Amino acid sequence: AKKLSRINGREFLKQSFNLQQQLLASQLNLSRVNESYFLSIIRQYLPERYSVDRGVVVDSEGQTSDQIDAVIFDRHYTPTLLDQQGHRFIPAEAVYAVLEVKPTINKTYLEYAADKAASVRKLYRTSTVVEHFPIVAGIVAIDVEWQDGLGKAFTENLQAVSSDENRKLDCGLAVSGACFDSYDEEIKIRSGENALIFFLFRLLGKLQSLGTVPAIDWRVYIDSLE
Amino acid sequence: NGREFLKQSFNLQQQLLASQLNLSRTITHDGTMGEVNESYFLSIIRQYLPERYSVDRGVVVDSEGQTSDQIDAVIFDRHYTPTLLDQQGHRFIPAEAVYAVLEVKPTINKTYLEYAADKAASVRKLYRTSTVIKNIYGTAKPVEHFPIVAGIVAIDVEWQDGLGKAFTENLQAVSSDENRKLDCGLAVSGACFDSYDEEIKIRSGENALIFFLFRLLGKLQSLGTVPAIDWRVYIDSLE
Amino acid sequence: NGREFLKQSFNLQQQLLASQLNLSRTITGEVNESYFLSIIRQYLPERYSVDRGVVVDSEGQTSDQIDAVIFDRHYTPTLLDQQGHRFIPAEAVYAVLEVKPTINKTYLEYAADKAASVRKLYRTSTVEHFPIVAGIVAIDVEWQDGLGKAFTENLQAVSSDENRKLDCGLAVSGACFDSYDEEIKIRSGENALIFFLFRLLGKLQSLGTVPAIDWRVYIDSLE
Amino acid sequence: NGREFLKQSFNLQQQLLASQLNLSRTITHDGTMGEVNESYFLSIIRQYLPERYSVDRGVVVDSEGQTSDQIDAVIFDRHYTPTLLDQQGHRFIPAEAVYAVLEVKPTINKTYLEYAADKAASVRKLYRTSTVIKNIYGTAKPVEHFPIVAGIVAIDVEWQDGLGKAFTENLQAVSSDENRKLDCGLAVSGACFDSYDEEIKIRSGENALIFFLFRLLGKLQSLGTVPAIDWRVYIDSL
Amino acid sequence: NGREFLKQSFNLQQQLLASQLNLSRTITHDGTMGEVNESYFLSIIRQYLPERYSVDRGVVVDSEGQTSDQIDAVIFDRHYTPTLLDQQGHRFIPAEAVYAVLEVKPTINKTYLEYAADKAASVRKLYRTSTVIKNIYGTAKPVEHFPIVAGIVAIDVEWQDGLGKAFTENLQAVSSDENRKLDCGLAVSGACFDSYDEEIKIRSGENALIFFLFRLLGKLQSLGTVPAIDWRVYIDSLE
Amino acid sequence: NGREFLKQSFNLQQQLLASQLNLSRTITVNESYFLSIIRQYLPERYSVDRGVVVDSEGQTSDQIDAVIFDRHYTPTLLDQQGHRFIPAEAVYAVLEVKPTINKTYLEYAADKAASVRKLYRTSTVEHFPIVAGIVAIDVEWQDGLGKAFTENLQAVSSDENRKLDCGLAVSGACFDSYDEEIKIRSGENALIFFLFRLLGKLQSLGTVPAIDWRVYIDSLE
Repeated sequence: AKKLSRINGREFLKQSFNLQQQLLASQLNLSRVNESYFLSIIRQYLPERYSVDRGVVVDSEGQTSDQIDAVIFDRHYTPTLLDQQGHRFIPAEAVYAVLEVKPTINKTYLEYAADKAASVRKLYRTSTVVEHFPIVAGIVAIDVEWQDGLGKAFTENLQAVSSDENRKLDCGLAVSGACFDSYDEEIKIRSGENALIFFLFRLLGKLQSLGTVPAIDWRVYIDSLE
Repeated sequence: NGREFLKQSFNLQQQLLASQLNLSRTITHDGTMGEVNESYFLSIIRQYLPERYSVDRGVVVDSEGQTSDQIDAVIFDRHYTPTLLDQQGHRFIPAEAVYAVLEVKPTINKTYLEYAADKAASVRKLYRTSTVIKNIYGTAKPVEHFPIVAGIVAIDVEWQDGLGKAFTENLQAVSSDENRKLDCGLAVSGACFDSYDEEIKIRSGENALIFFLFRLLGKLQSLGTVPAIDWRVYIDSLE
Repeated sequence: NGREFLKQSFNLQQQLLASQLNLSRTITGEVNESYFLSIIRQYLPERYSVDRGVVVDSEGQTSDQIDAVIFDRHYTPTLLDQQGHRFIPAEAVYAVLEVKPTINKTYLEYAADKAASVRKLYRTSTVEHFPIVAGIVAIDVEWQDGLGKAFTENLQAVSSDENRKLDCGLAVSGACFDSYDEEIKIRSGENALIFFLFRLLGKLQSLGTVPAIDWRVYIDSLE
Repeated sequence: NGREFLKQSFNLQQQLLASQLNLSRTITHDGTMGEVNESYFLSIIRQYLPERYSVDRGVVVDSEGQTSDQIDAVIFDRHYTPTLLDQQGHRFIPAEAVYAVLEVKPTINKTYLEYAADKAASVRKLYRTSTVIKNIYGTAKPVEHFPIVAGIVAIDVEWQDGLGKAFTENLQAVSSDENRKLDCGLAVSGACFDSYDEEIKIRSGENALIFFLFRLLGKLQSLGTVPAIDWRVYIDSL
Repeated sequence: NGREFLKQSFNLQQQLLASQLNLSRTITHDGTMGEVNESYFLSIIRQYLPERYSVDRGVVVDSEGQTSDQIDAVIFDRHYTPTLLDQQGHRFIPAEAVYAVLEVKPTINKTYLEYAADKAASVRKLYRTSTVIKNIYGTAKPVEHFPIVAGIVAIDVEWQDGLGKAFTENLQAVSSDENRKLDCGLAVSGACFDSYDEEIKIRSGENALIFFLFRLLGKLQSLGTVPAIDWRVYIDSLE
Repeated sequence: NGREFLKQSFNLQQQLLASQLNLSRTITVNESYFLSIIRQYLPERYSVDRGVVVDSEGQTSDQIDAVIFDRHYTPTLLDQQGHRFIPAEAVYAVLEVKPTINKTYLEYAADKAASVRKLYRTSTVEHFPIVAGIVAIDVEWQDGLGKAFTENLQAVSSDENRKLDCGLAVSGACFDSYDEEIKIRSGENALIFFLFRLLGKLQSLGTVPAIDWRVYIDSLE
C-alpha cells in the first residue's frame, strides 16, 4: 500500500497528464493501431473552439484527402456535411491540423504520415468571402524505432523531406516518452514523463498563433451543382 | 468522388425527410393531406448549421412582454444570449437573439405561404432593444439590427407547375409587407427558392435541400453575430 | 402573456431551488450545490462554463474548493478533469460563488475567504486582467432584518480587503444584493433569482472575454 | 422533511407544466392554429418513469402495414424492441412495443374526449402478433397481449362541475367500446382521474400531477413487460 | 497480454483517483475545511458498474417521509423504479431502490469508520414496503428485501499497520450492529476489505481498486434485482 | 402504407451506407458508419462497438470492427467508445466490415471470428455459439451470392470457430444460415432483412448467462 505524500497544484497537473500518457501507451501497445484512445484525450484537452475527429477532408472542387486519423477543425463557423462522429467529411477551409496515429516513429511511418498530410494540403482552399495559414501535420505513436530516439537519424529524415512544404511534419508524439515540433523553426525535442503535456500545450500554442480559420463563402461548394 | 458523395449525402437526406414528413401527416376528416411533424427537419438543420447557431421549436419574446406565435424552427444565438430556463421543443427566446424563423407545413400553396408569413410577422413585430452595457473606455459599436430571415419548408408544391409564375406572384403579394416577407423556402419533393439576391432564384430537383441549406447559410453569414445588448432590459419592469 | 411566463419560469425555479436547499440544510456536511449549478448552467450564455472545482495558477498554487466557478472553455484548454471536479487555470475564471446555509456573518466571512483564495492566484500577462467576481448563494438571511443594517456593515467589513470582496449574493427564500453599481442594491421577493441572474450576466458582460494568454506558462517549469 | 419535499418536487413541476401549457394554448388559439406544445409534458413524464419505459411523439405501425393516427405521447419499449431508424420527436413504433398513448389537448370536454378516444382506437385496432421464435406446442405459455392504456392531458376541464356528472357520463359513453376507452386523464389546473380500479377515481388540487403519475405507473407495472415476439413478422411480407 | 492490460487499466485509474483525492485532502486540510470531493470516485464506479445499476450522490427517502443523511454514492435502480424528479448530483431516492451506499472520507480511521457507519444506519433504518401490485388477474408476487450494502472509500489508512489488528477490531466493533455494518471499503493508496464471505478479507497493493470493484460486483450480483413493489405507497398519505 | 414507409426508411439508409462505405474504399473501410446504424437499430439490451474481446485467462481476440455485447449485467473494464475491452462472456456476435464479399475477405472475417470464438468463457456462477458475420459494400461475383459463394462459405464453415453465420453487402445482398439452409436475399431490402434476421437470431440466444466475475481477478496478487 503506497505511502502517498502531500500533493500541490504543480504535481497534480503533472500527474493528471502523465497518468493519461501512461494510459494511452498501455492502450496503444495493446491495439498493435486504434486511434480512438488518442482522439478521446486530445478532444478532452483542446479548447471547445476546436473539434477533432477521424475523417476525410474534401474541397469545393470535389477532391478528397486520404483518410485521416485525427483532423482538428472548426465547427463554430463551418457547416457539417451531414456526417457523424467517427466518420467526418470536413471542408478543407475548416482544417487546422491533421495527425496520424501509428505504432512507431520510423522512416516508413513518417513517410506515410507525410503522404497523409500532403493529401490534405494539396486540396483547394477558397478565398471567396482571406489569409490562409499552413495546415499543421504530425505523427502520434507509441515509441521511436531508432536507438537514437528522436536523434541524429530522425532529424536527418525531416531535413530530406524539408523541401516539400506539403509533406512537412510539424510535430510528433511517442507516448512512451518523447515529442518534437518545429514551431520555433529549430526542431525542439523533449523526453520523459511530460511528453504528452508538452506535445499538447505546444500544439495549442501553435494553433493559437494561427487564429480562427478565415471566414469564407461556403456556396463555392454548390456552384457546380444543378 | 468527393462531389458525388456531397450530392448523395444531401439528396438521400432530402428523400429521408420527404418520407418522414409524409409519415407524420395527421389524419383528416376531409380527405386532405394533414399537418406535419417538424422534429426531423429540426435534427437535420441542427446537424448542418455551424454551432454558432442554435435551432429549436419555440416562442419568441421581447422585453416589453409581447410574444410571437409558435415557430417550428427558430435559428438563434446561445453563445452570447442567456436562456430563459426553457426546454428542448419549447424554447422561449429573446427577440434580440433571433436570426431566422422557419415554418414546416404540408405543402407550398397560398394557405401555407400566408400562414408562414403570419408567423414571420409575429416575430418581426417584436421590439428589439438597442441598449448596450456601459462601455467605459471602449469604442462604442452602435447597434444596427438586421432583418430576421423567414421561410417555409414543406413536402411538396400544390401548383402543378411547381415554383412557377403563379407561385411567384403569390410570394410577392405575401411579401409586400416587410413584416410578412418570406425570404426562402424548400419543398423536399424537389424545389427551393430565395430572394437573398433580390431576384427570386428557384431550383428544382435532387439538390433542392443542399441548395436551400447552403443558400441559407450564406444569408446567415451576411447578418453577422446578433449585436450585444444589455439583457437587463428584460428585468427592468419587474417588482 | 410573455412577462408573466418570464416571471413564472424563473420564480418556480427559485422555489424549486429553495425547496432542495432547505432539505439539504436539515439533512446536514455542507449544503448540496448541485441544483444551483444546474440552474445557473442552464441560464448562462454558452460562452460561460460553470462547475465545482479548484482554481490553479502557473506557479502551482491552488485555491480552496469552490462550489461554482464560472470560467471559459472556448479558448482555454481543459487540464484533463471531469464534471464536478474541475481543475481550472486562474486566467480562465470570471466569477466564483459559494453555496452556504444562510447569509450571516460567519458564512459571509467564509465565502470571502474562498474568494480571496482564488483572487490571490497569479494570472499571467504573457502572450490587463479584470477583477474576479465573487458571491454567496444561500437559502435565507439570518437577520430578522434581512439584508439590512447588520448585513450592510458586515458586507462592507469583508469588502475592505479587495481579495475578500463579495460582489453579489442570493437568498433563494427571496433576497439578492450586489455592488455592481458601487452602491449596494438590494431586491426582495419572488423575482430575486431572475434579478440575481440577469444582474450577474450584466456584470460578466462588462468584463469581456478572458484575455488570450500563452498557456505554455503552465509547462515552462516542467522538465 | 421528506414528505414535504416529495410534494413540492411534484407540485412545483405541476405549476411549471401548467404555466407552459396555458401559454401554448393561448398562442395556438386554443389548439386551432397549432397543436398544444407537449414538450414540457414529455420531459416530465420521461424523467419520472422508470427507464424501462420510453416516451415520445410518434405514429404506431403494425406488421400488416396499418398505421395509427399521430400520437402526442406514446409510452413504449426500447429495451427489447428494435428501432425503425427514427429520431427523437417522431418515432415510428411497432404496435407490440406500446404500453400507453396520451394526447395533450386544450381542455377536457366532450369534443376532445371523443377526439382522444378516436386516437386511442387508431392504435388499439392495430394487429399485435402472437408469433414467437421456437413456437413448439407445449414449451411456452402463448403470448397474451394486454390492453393498451389511453388517456388525455389538458390545461383544464371545461364542464361546469369539473370532473363531475356530465364528465363521467361522457367518459362512460366513449369507453363503452374497448377500442375507444380512456383509462385516465390529467388537467394541469389540478385534477386527474382514472378507471384503473373500475370505479372512476378523481383527485383535485396540488397533488394532481403526483397522483396521475404514480397511478399511471401502478397501472403500467401491473401490465408487465411487453411480450417478446418474433420481430421477423415485419419482414415476412417483403 | 490481455491480463496485463486489465491490470494496468485498473491500476492507472487507481493512481488517478488517489491523485485527485490526495489533492482534495490537501485543499480541504484533511476534510476540516470542506468535504473531500466524491465526484471523481462517482465517475469511475459509474463507468465500471453494469448499466442495471445507477450511482449518484443524494438522499434516500421512504414512504413514511423519513430521510437518510446525505450519501456520497448511492447505488440504486432506475430501470424499474421511478425518479422523484431530481437531478444529477442531488438524487432523492426511494429506499426500496437502493442496493448500496458508500461514503468518501479523508482516511480510514476510527472516527471516519464511525461516521460512514452512521450514514449507513441512516439509510438502513428507513422503511421499505412489501406492498406489491396485483396483475390483471388479481395476483401479486410476494417479495422479500435484502440487506443494503455499505462501505467507505478514502485515500489511505491512518493506522500504522494499515488494515491490520486495530482496523479489524474497529470494523468488528462498528459492524456488530447490523444497521451500522460496513461491508466493504477501499483505500485508494492501495488496500481494500470486505466481509462478503462472512469473514473479513483484505487485499493490498496495486490491484486494490480492481479487487474492490469486482468483489462489490459479485456482492451486488448475489442480491439480485431490487424487488418490484407498489410505488403508490408514496402517495397514500397525500390528499 | 406503413410497410412502404418501413421499406423506404431502411432502403434509404442502405443507400446512405453504400455511399459512405464506398467513399472510404475509393480512398483506400471505415466501420463507424455501420456501427451508428446497427446501434440505432438494435434494442437497448444490446451494445455495439469496435474493440477487442478478452477472456479470464488473459487471451485476446484480434481487433473487431463491431462487437455486439451486453452492458446491462456486465461490467465495463474502464474502456471508452471506439475501443472496448470486452469480456468474452458478454459477447453475442461479431461482424467485420470489409470492401467486398469475396474469398479473401470472407477468410479474413472468418479469421477474426475464430480469434473471438477460441477465447475461454467461464461457466462458474451452458454457452451459446457466438454469431459471426461480414458486412461489405458489394459482392465480387457476377453470380452475386451464387453457387461459388455458397461453396466458399461452406468451406470456411467446416471449422465452427470460423463459421460465418451471416453477411450483408449494402449494394443489395444478404445471407445467413440461421435456419441451417443458407438463405439469400438481394435488392433494396437487403439491409432490413439482414437486421431483422440478425435480431431474430440474437433473440434466440437469450441474454448472456450470468457468471462469477471473480474469475477475472482470481490470479492477480
